[PDB]
Amino acid sequence: PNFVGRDADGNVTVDGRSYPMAESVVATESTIHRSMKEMAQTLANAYKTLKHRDTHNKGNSALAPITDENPLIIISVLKGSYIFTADMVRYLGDCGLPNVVDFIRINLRFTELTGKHVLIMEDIADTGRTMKLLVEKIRREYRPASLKVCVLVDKPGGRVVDFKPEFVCLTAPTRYVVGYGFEVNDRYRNYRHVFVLKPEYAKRYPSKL
Amino acid sequence: KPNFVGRDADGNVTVDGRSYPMAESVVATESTIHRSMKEMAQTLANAYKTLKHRDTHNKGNSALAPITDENPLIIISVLKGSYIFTADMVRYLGDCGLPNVVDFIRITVLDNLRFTELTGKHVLIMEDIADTGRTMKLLVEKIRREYRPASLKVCVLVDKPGGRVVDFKPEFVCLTAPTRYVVGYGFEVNDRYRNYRHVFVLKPEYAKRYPSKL
Ligand SMILES: Nc1nc2c(ncn2CCN(/C=C/P(=O)(O)O)CCOCP(=O)(O)O)c(=O)[nH]1
Ligand SMILES: Nc1nc2c(ncn2CCN(/C=C/P(=O)(O)O)CCOCP(=O)(O)O)c(=O)[nH]1
Ligand SMILES: [Mg+2]
Ligand SMILES: [Mg+2]
Ligand SMILES: [Mg+2]
Ligand SMILES: [Mg+2]
Repeated sequence: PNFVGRDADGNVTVDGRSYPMAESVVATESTIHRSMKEMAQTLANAYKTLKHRDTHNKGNSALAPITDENPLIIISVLKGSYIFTADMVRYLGDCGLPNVVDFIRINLRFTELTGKHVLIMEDIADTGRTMKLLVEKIRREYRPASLKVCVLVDKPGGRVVDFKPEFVCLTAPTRYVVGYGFEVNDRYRNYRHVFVLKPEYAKRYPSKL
Repeated sequence: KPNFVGRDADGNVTVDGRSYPMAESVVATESTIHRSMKEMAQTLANAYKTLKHRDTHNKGNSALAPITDENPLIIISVLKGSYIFTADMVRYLGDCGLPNVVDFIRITVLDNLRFTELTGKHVLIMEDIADTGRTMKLLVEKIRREYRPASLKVCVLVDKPGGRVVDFKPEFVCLTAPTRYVVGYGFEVNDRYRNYRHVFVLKPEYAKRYPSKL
């Protein structure tokens, strides 16, 4: 468990390291990983028994269980979800749920999604527009057996369209957060904890990368 | 967390009691992997923390700038096999206090970089493995020609030097592997086993186990 405090200048510290950009801590690494570990069991319990189209043996007409032959299809949204997805699939492996990951940037190279169980792994749902558009696009272009969304952070106070993620690790207020995949022009993406950003830092790096 | 390698009643390799029927042997357990990544982050921090490169945060500045959050180390992560490696390493680099930003490239070039200001920057390629050396040889040449960065270096999780058909030497290597096909921790066969925490040598009987297109 990480120790959260304040340094001599009032900056947020976690495990003795100062974070001058942070207004406060939303969730430390150990809290995030506990939430994701429980979510991995939640995802395993929801999918381990399901069956979907057999593409390993196309000669088999029946529905096949979720195995290494026909794993769960996971769509990971770059770039904000790559660190979240990296830890989740390993926790899913701990829970014995076979899965494969392809990436989308808002494109995939997976093509046999029809009749499959597909799970989207996204960093955050705020207004809901990003995932509302993605689910509609995947459903119309692939028609999976099922399509669900797992987000690391949900902001239900920001929802302005009709979208609700089925699986949520953390619930946050309508504040701009950084760390553990979240960033300000890619800065702070590699931090192990999620912080509320100081508004003074929101426009700190305006130059294009 | 020290891992225990053994065999089950059927003769399959086990790591911490979990059976891996696809594995012929263990190249490196999770603790071995993360120990080398922790030491590599220190090596990378020491090699870059005092260097300077072009200031693109303040375009009105003419002097070279240190590596800061304003002008961080540019990391190019090669999809897909390097994404788990990259996710762990950049967090270890944060532990070492090395500011960095990550963009992704996919090559067979399928997905291009979105970063555009690499000229005169220190750029670090993060790749999962170097086998024949071709993929990285071509990628080093393309980035050098297209951008001319201040420095361009390659950090691989696994080096297989016994497989070289071209002359390529990555500057930083976490682990060395025998000239075998490995799976686990980013490495896969048709995307299977990518999420395993240990690197195994795959059994030859599993080489073409999943031929169907995903
Ligand atoms: N770092 C951070 N980003 C947030 C946050 N909320 C939304 N977003 C936007 C997340 N994403 C922006 C990343 P980009 O590739 O465009 O730079 C867009 C996804 O937004 C979620 P939604 O469509 O509003 O539900 C937040 O709290 N912290
Ligand atoms: N799973 C596995 N793949 C190997 C191996 N060696 C090369 N490769 C090819 C890896 N790469 C593609 C697989 P990924 O999904 O990571 O993008 C190709 C890069 O090959 C390295 P090189 O050009 O031969 O030096 C190996 O031992 N195990
Ligand atoms: Mg992002
Ligand atoms: Mg952003
Ligand atoms: Mg590769
Ligand atoms: Mg930093």
